[PDB]
Amino acid sequence: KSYTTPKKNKHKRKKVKLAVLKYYKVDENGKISRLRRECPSDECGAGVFMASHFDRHYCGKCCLTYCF
RNA sequence: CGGGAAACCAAAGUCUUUGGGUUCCGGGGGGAGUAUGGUUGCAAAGCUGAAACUUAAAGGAAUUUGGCGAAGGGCACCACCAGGAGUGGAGCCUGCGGCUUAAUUUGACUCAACACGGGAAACCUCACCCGGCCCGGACACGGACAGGAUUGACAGAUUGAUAGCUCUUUCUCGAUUCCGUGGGUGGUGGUGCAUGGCCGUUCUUAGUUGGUGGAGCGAUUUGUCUGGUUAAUUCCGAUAACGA
RNA sequence: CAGCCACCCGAGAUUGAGCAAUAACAGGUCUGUGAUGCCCUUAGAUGUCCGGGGCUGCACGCGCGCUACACUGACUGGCUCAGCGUGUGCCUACCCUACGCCGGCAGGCGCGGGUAACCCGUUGAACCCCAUUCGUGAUGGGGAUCGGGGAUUGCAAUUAUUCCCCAUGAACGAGGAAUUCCCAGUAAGUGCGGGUCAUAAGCUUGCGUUGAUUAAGUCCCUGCCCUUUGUACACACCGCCCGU
Ligand SMILES: [Zn+2]
Repeated sequence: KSYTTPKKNKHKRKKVKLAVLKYYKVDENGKISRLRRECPSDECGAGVFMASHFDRHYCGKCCLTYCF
């Protein structure tokens, strides 16, 4: 029920639509162009990408941060 | 002998196998030996004496535990005598009550609670408190679908932590899930005055019970006792009791 | 008669302990359990989990225990005698120690033994015995309180976990009313094992050494059991029942 102390809500992940639009760029030619840097770790595959931050990228379940 | 409901009775006997003669007197218990009327008396008060109403009991005899401010016995170093060590007085450890505390968690209060719960706890113990995350809400019904129902986290504000528990920021797991209702699980939450089991105490004292038979209409009683002995209802013995 | 006492012979002419009848307590345990009825909670938890704290906090009152008040003694050396036991784990990592060095000390590294009458271990235990110092003085009694330093256990010792070394040296002069336990290897003075245990016993249960004074009785006190008697009680005296 409603207690005296406030409670922060859980991390409700907002649904993002048409994410498959935002992975590759499509031109008149059939050659694709990836928009994200690829993770070279052997735990994940070659189809996964990295996170899109504003300073540096971030891998998936590998949780490895690579600088420049 | 006989009789009675039995205590008991040579009369309370000679009584359904009722009948010797003759006076007074009682028909559940209260109201009530009261009111009125008469009568007797100096007075107090004696004699005769109802009804209305109310109740399903009031009473008599007698056996077993019960309870005595009744009597008589027996046993016990958790009772005493004669003694030994002592405790209670001093300091320390432990437990309980009280005060105090955000909390100082709780049960047990004469034997039969207080170094007890196998309780000598720094953290787990923990059942108590200040605080924050994980779900360990199974399974069904109805909303959302592989285009995503969510878990897993990094320069920086942040408790407490590099628990991403949040907020800047999105690849990662793919139908294993999120949401409302039934329902389910977990609970050192409450009730031992609902219990089961276990244990303690009366009691570790020496006390219980049938079979046959005797007595009484019967409940019931003797056996299980006046006495002697023993740690002992342990034996002996007097004895309608023998055998267990 | 049941049996009792003393004596001779003979190891013992009463060694100790386990279970312990019918019936009953509103005795204790829902905090031993996945034994459990009902009730409460269940996502923002009364479950679970983590960090830290508190069960230990003190004007005070009570019960089990330990050390003492000393010369029947304290201190310092030497002599010499035991028995129950225990000892390397499913989860699991905490086993018992001989032997040679370092250090006054607790403790530190290697060489080993034992899955056990094999190794610790002939468990060289304490009390006791012998010889000096001390001399009735709150004193070499008593060791509370406390300061500094050094080690082990563990992630963490502060509200000293514990141990060791040096200082500190209070109360206490055999204790009021009251009260506990005990008849022979008994009480008592002493030590050693087991449980608790990561470090650990002023507690409990066992083992062993030295080892007595008094009693072979009673119902006075404290309780229990039984017989006789009385009952207007049978919810049983916490009973029944009279009157304004
Ligand atoms: Zn990767």
